[PDB]
Amino acid sequence: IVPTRELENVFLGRCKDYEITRYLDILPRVRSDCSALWKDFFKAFSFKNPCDLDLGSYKDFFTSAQQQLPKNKVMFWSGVYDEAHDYANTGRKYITLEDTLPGYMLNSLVWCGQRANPGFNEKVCPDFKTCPVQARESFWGMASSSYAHSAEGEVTYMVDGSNPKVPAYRPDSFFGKYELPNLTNKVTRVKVIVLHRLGEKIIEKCGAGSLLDLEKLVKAKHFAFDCVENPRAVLFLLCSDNPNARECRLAK
Amino acid sequence: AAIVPTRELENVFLGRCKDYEITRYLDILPRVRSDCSALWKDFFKAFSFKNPCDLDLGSYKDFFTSAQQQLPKNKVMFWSGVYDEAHDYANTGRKYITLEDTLPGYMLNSLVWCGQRANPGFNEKVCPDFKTCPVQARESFWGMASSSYAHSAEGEVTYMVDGSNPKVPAYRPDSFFGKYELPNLTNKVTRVKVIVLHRLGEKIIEKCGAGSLLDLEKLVKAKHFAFDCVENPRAVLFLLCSDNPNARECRL
Ligand SMILES: *[C@H]1O[C@H](COP(=O)(O)OP(=O)(O)OC[C@H]2O[C@@H](n3cnc4c(N)ncnc43)[C@H](O)[C@@H]2O)[C@@H](O)[C@@H]1F
Ligand SMILES: *[C@H]1O[C@H](COP(=O)(O)OP(=O)(O)OC[C@H]2O[C@@H](n3cnc4c(N)ncnc43)[C@H](O)[C@@H]2O)[C@@H](O)[C@@H]1F
Repeated sequence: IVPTRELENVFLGRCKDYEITRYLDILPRVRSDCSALWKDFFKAFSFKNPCDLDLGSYKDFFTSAQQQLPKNKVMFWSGVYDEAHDYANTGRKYITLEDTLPGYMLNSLVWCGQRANPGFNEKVCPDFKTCPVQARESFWGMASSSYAHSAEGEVTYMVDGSNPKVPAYRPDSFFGKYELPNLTNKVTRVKVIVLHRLGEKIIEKCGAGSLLDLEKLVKAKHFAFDCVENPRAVLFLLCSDNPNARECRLAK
Repeated sequence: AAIVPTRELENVFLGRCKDYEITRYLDILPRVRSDCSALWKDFFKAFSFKNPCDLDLGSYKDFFTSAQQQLPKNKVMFWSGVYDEAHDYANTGRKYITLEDTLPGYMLNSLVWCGQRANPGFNEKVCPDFKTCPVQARESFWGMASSSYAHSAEGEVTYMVDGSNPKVPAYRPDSFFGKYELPNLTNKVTRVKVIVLHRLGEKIIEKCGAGSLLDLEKLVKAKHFAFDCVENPRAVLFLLCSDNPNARECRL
C-alpha cells in the first residue's frame, strides 16, 4: 500500500476548508485550530513502529476533534457504504462519520509512522491485514467509538440483507465492536433499515436470524427498536441506478 | 443588509486546491499543470487592488487558462433552474460531470470575494450587491467559468431544465446557459440531450417540442448538433420520488 502524498498539507487543507465552509448550518466548530489538531493526530502514530498502535493512541486527537451531533440524525451502517451515504445525502437527511470533522479530514487517506526520521513513512505502508486486530482498528475504531459516544435521540442503522456469506449484524463488525456498545443513555431508539439489493435473493428479514439477535441486544440496553426492509425512499434511490429491475415497477 | 466575504480567502482557496489535487476525482478528471500557489496568483491578480466593480469578462482569463481541465467525452452536463436535481443525478461525477466537480468550480463554489484599491487589495469586511455592478463585472467570474467549461465539452452534452416554472421559460437566451454555454460549444460536441424536469405535484408548463424548447431545438440543429429531449425519465423520476415518495407520479 502507497501512503497519501503530503499528508500534512492534505490534512490541514481539509481542516481549513471544513472549518470555514463545511456543514456550517449542521455541525458545530471545534475549539482547537488546525495545527493543534495536526499535533494531536501526528503525535498519535509518529516516531513509532507502524504496528505499535492501540485503541488509545488517537484519544487526544478525538477529544480535540469531537463535535456535538444533531439529535436524531446520526446514522450507522454495515456493508452498504454507498447506499447509506446516498441516503444520508451529505448531511441533508442524516449525518455519517464522513460528515464530521475527523471523518472528513481522514476519509480515504493512508498513513503510517516509522521509528526513524521524519517519524512517518511517505513511501510504503504495511498492508494492515498484517498487524494485530487492535493496531489495525486503532484509528477508525476510536473514531467510531468517539462518534457513537456523541449520538443522541434516535440513531439509524443501515445493513445488507442480500449477503449469503455475511450476516446483516455481526458482533465483530466495527458497529458491533465499537459503536453499539458506546451508545450512551442520551440515545433512545435504534432504527434499522435492511437493504434488499435489486435482482438479488433476499437473505435477512426483520425479526429473524442476526436481526433478531440485534433486536434482543438493543432491547437489553434499554433502547427502543424498529426495523424496515426497503422502505420507499430507500427503494427509489436504488431504482434510479437500475430502473428496469422488477422491484422498480410503477403504475401504468 | 450587507454582503459578507469569505473569511481567509487565500487559505480556503489553497486548502481546497491541495485537497483536490491530491485526493479528488482522481479516476474521473485529470490534474492541471500549475501548482496551487500559481493558481492563487492568477486568481488574485484578476480582482485585487481594483475597485470591487472594476472587472470584466477578460479578468479571470489567465486563471481559467491555468485551471481548465480537459473534460471527459459525453459526460458534460449543464442545467438551468434545477441545481439540486442536476447535481443529484450527476452523482459527484460518477454519471455526469458538472462545473462544481471541476477544479475552479470546486475551489470557488459558494465563496464570496471582491477587490479594493487599498492594501491588502481585497475587501475583508464587505462586498457590494452584484446588482450594483455593471454586468460584465458581476458576471466576470462565473461567466468566464461557464464559457471555458462549455468550450471544453466534447461528445454528447446533457442539459437539464425546469419545465414547471410558470414565469421562467425552460430555455432562455438570457440564462447562463444561453449567454455563455450553448453559444461556446465547439464542433467537437455531437449532440444536445435535453432532460425536462416536471416537478412532482406541480402544473406541467413546458414540453418537448413546443415553446422555448422548440426554440432550443432549431437553435441546436442550426449548429449542426443532433438533438433529443425527454420528460421525467425514470432515472430522474426515481430521485424525485426518493425525496417525495407520496406524489401521484411515484404511485406503485
Ligand atoms: C463505524 O463502523 C461502521 C462501519 O464499519 P462496519 O465494520 O460495521 O462495516 P463493514 O462494511 O463491515 O466494514 C468496512 C470498513 O471500512 C472502514 N472505513 C471507514 N471509512 C473508511 C475510509 N474512508 N476508507 C477505508 N475504509 C474506511 C469502516 O469503518 C469499516 O470497518 C459505521 O457505521 C461507522 F462509521
Ligand atoms: C453554467 O451556468 C449554468 C447555470 O446557470 P443558469 O443561469 O443557466 O441557471 P440558473 O439555475 O438560473 O443559475 C445558475 C448560476 O448561479 C449559480 N448557482 C445557482 N444556484 C446555486 C447553488 N445552489 N449553489 C451554488 N451556486 C449556485 C451558478 O454558479 C450558476 O452560474 C450551468 O449549466 C453551468 F454551470
